[PDB]
Amino acid sequence: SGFRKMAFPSGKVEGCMVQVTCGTTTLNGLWLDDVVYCPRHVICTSEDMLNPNYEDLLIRKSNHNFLVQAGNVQLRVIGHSMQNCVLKLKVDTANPKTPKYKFVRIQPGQTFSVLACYNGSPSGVYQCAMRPNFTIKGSFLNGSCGSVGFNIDYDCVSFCYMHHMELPTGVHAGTDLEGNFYGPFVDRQTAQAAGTDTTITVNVLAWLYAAVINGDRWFLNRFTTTLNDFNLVAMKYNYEPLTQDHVDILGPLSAQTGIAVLDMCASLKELLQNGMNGRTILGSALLEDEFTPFDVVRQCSGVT
Amino acid sequence: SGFRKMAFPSGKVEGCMVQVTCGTTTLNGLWLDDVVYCPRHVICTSEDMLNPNYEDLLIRKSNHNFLVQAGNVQLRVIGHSMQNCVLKLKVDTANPKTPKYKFVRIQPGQTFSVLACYNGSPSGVYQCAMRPNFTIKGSFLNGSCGSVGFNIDYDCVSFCYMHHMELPTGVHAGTDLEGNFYGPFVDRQTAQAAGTDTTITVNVLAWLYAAVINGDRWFLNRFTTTLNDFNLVAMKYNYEPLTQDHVDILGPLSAQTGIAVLDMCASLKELLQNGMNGRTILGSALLEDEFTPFDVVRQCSGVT
Ligand SMILES: CS(=O)(=O)c1ccc(N2CCNCC2)cc1
Ligand SMILES: CS(=O)(=O)c1ccc(N2CCNCC2)cc1
Repeated sequence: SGFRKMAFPSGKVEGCMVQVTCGTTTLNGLWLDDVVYCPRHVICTSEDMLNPNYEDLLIRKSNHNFLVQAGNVQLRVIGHSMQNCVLKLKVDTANPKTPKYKFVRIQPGQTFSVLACYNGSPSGVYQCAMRPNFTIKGSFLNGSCGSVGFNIDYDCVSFCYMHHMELPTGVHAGTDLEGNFYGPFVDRQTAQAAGTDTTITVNVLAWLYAAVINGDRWFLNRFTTTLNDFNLVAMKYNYEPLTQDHVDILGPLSAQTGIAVLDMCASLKELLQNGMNGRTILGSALLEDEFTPFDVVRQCSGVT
Repeated sequence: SGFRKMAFPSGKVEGCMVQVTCGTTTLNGLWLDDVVYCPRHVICTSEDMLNPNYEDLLIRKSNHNFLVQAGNVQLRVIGHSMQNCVLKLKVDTANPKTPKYKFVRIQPGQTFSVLACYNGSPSGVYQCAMRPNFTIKGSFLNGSCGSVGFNIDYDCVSFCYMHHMELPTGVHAGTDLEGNFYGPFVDRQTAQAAGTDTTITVNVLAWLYAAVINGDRWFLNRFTTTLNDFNLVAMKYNYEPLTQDHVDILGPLSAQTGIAVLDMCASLKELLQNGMNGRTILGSALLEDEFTPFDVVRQCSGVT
């Protein structure tokens, strides 16, 4: 028993991290097969970031200007290309530690682990969620660009995020591994304000199910609600609307606990309206939304 | 910027996890050099756990009764011995993935990462603290025994914990890698109640410093206090007493932020007396105590 914010074991991704330097900029790259992926802003100086023309800046770069180092050994760059906001550096050596992998573009509400790196060296691993406004609340200092987000299914790593930017509000923006930003963000140092950071309702309900499974049951009430009634309260509290797809996804947690999804919605509704009253749920004084229903099932069953 | 509960990259420890089976029990082992370390309760049936005599149970076991599997390959056991509450299984093959390592016994308040494993397979990584009552609040299902806690200093892994027990209250107990339990706990299925789970004051202060560095400054007040005055309030709120050693340890955070340690103590004192008033600090509605001052410095500087 016990319920923790857990990240995937990072070993498979650690074997892919490399350091990429272009001029005076050093950031992280992801080495899979004979390609190194990194943010295209590696070619920008701090000055260029204010209004960069990436195609024009890239013309002044040749293969030998991209310095790729894996551990303390240099990789030979034999090609380079820009795909959206990522650069793909073809190297002459396939990464011997390349795991089975996929590139996936996640939806808001989905969680993933981030391996924060500096100079191609992993420093830490944490668990995140793609917010409904397409930002992530990460922990990234200068030099962390190119650090990646991923999920693991047994032995296959699905890479879903690459770190690019920090908005003026301290929240983070990045791309999938095809170089397309999540949300409306651009790799330019300009006014980019995030939209409403709503709460991921289906994730909160999943976490309330985890709480019940782990013994924290004080919040369970004698009420029920409907999807429409619940959603009126959810809109008022800046919670994402709950759909029948979400109810279907919570089905196994409902079955395991014997608590109908709409009953849990009514408990959540009273928690929103009454507050926690100084109490905690799974050691938290607020409603946690960075566990998906899949995460709750995985952690509560022990998927390796 | 941004501040996350971060675990160390788990790769170096993943390469050490093996599956140990003795009779009908399968749990995790840690393979370092030619020794596999695992909880000695691997020799117990669920019935034996009620009142086990480990020396007597171990007499009925031979080297060939301990089945050690690393990946899908079997290791040959050429010796076995009991050291406190851990079994050391000598194998004929040194782990080729053995990192540089130390065995350390941590003090309460110290944090570490746990690589939760099942059947010798890593399922997740999370960050923990040794509580002042010598329990840990982990996430461990049946089959997780033998999962380990560690800290990494560049390339050296300091193993500090091995999971053994879950108390009837759902909190966890375990040993250092010499087999000595943290706290008064024993590897027997009997009434073992934990003492007071007090808050790790020096860790809360470190985290308030992290909050200031990351822009969350609402809680800073116009007051100061003394160690003795602060400690009177800390005792009342079940917080650990703050010592001059703790003040010394917070010195670099005080220097970086320009906020004297005793001033931060006065802010913490008002947070204890007034509460959060529905506000959050670093996305938390309660005062976080599972970041040491060292962790705050490491995360805020980018140590890899
Ligand atoms: C606006 S920001 O803080 O997200 C940001 C600003 C600058 C950069 N650099 C790219 C690498 N070359 C140096 C400049 C990257 C991100
Ligand atoms: C009291 S408890 O839940 O912490 C616990 C109970 C039993 C066990 N087993 C050891 C391995 N063999 C089967 C029994 C381990 C821990």
